[PDB]
Amino acid sequence: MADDPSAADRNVEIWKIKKLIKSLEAARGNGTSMISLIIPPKDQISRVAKMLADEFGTASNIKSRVNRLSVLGAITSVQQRLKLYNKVPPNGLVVYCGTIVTEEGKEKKVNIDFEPFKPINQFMYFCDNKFHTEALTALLSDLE
Repeated sequence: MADDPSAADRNVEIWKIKKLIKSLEAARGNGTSMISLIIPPKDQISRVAKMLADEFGTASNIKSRVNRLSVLGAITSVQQRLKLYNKVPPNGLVVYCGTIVTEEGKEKKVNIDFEPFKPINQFMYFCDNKFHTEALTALLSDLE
């Protein structure tokens, strides 16, 4: 009972974003590392892929291959995505890459990338062992 086929993307981000930040913050598992990058209109796709490129070479210094493979594997997975959207959208291109496993011993490959309904403040970095979502938990909190 939706409205339009293409417009669906609009109504989606609505309940998709709110549930996203609510899910990520809940995401838990062994010692892993997630990825959270955003390409706002006040920046260039080269900047995001640039600041990440450096974080990669330094991530290989990690003692625990687990995290290293989580930070590097995610950076490369997303890096290939940004190269697809050479253009910088206003809603900011968000990207999520990580792997969380529950007590059941089942891993979960985090793969998400799309343009939300709200604009992105600016270039934001992600933290290890925790999802980085300020503009998300903020906006959704303010508006609703």
